[PDB]
Amino acid sequence: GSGVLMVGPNFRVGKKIGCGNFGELRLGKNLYTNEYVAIKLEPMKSRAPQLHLEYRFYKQLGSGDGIPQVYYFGPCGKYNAMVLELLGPSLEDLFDLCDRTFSLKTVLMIAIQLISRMEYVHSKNLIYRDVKPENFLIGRPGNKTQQVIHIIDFGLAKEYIDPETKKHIPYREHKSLTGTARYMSINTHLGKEQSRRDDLEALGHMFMYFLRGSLPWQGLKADTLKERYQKIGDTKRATPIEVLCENFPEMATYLRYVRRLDFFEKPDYDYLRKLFTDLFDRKGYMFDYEYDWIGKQLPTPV
Ligand SMILES: COc1cnc(COc2ccc(F)c(F)c2)cc1-c1cc2c([nH]1)CCNC2=O
Repeated sequence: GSGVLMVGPNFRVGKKIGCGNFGELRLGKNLYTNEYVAIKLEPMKSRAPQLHLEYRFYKQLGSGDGIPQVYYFGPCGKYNAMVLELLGPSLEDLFDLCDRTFSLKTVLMIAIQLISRMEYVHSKNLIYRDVKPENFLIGRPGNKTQQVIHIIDFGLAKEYIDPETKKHIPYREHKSLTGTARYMSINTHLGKEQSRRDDLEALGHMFMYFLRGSLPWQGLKADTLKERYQKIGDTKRATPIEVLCENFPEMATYLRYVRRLDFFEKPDYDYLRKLFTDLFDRKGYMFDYEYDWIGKQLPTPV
């Protein structure tokens, strides 16, 4: 017939964008509004579905600061598709663009926003569980949120507050490891159920990754994922916070605070934000959204 893929009544499906995926993320256009969007695709033949309830997570998160807007969820040929707001490049893309190292001012502007971002997710009874530079995207040049750090991909998310009982999920171990090893909390490595603290510790590992240029357990390889996970975990436990965060006292304080959080414990997000805003003010920085990548040549979907 037409040979063109449509999602819903108005979404024309475009070229696939980004790296990785393998066809799962495509540029799209809302023909009714003449606006571009991002379209996430999942083969209806999938072994491990995630799309539909991620969509539900996007709904639960509702409209929120730094949360991409979701417009549609529906069948598209042999895929299920989720149409959402198109954003800009990820922190990982930007990191490469900035020669794999961010200034403290940039990391703090990022950290302050992400603690709030994670607190928001947590306020909706969800724990993220997929912290990494690739899942944090800036907005688009012009759609006035380009300086806002957004959080995407809630495929590994989980409700940590049982909706009926209204109780925190029970503690338990023997959870299989799947997340990204480089940033995961030490407890995640131990096979323990993840909770709020774990999202915050992963953020800490990522902040240090940005500040140092790399993490000390980063190049560990093994004959089995399980073994790699075990080596990385061993090195994380074997690297003293004071050493990992040398030259960044606030980061060391942030990190050991979260590392010491109890499984059920609500993090003191205000306390964590203040560690960074006080530092920010002390260094004489001004929160003006002028990241290290500002002025560089940024990548694009279109
Ligand atoms: C909110 O959904 C998105 C919205 N906008 C963009 C930006 O697309 C770009 C592509 C190339 C550019 F060079 C670029 F600058 C931007 C990306 C996403 C996105 C969502 C997901 C992923 N990516 C990969 C993993 N799982 C996801 O759920």
